[PDB]
Amino acid sequence: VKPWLFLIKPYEGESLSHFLGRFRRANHLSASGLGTLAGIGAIVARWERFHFNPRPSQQELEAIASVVEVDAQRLAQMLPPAGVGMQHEPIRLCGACYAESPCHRIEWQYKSVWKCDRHQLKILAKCPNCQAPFKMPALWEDGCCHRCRMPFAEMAKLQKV
RNA sequence: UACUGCUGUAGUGGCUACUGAAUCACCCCCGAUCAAGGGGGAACCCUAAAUGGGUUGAAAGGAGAAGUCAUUUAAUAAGGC
Ligand SMILES: [Zn+2]
Ligand SMILES: [Zn+2]
Repeated sequence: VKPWLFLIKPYEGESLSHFLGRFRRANHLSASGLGTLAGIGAIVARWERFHFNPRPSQQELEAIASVVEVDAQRLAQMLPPAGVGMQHEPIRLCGACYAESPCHRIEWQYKSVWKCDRHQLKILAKCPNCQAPFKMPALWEDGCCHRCRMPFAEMAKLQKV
């Protein structure tokens, strides 16, 4: 037998925040706990809210790669590519893309993205029924608005075309 | 993708202008303050006594200029290049 963890395979276009949240919820860890295990401290707790004041470094991502067992390049593929500007707030979601695959796309957080290219829908910045801003992607235990308990996949037919 | 209203000077701040008091070193009065001192008293000592004269709290100085660090505050940003 060899040391192991509840590994999670990353999605396509998922966020670093959402992937780390899924990794934590499948390992019953905590942001401080994940950081301490990785060896980088509370920096992880920062990444879950997209505060990349000092962009996630190559070392700070290799240390994560050692723990979550995902290749460092595959890790960088959930951060915005070098030079692309993202908004850490508000957290934005497309209902149809969540119904297709239950994840949060880092591409939704780009400053330049307002339309889902494969759904032709104006992506959502707040819950379309109760105007409740979405939580951090790592905090999505499941696909529902916290205040109104409306499933994320449902919101697809409330969001405008 | 930004976010707003539910807000009365209402609370709390800042700035300017005119104003209230002290404007002193023992006390009081008149005066200047980019200049200015003048006068009038008290107490004590000396002095028998003479505004006779004296005393009526002490210290220290290397400045200018330019950067930098630190702390705090505030605005902005979601990295910055
Ligand atoms: Zn979509
Ligand atoms: Zn809601």
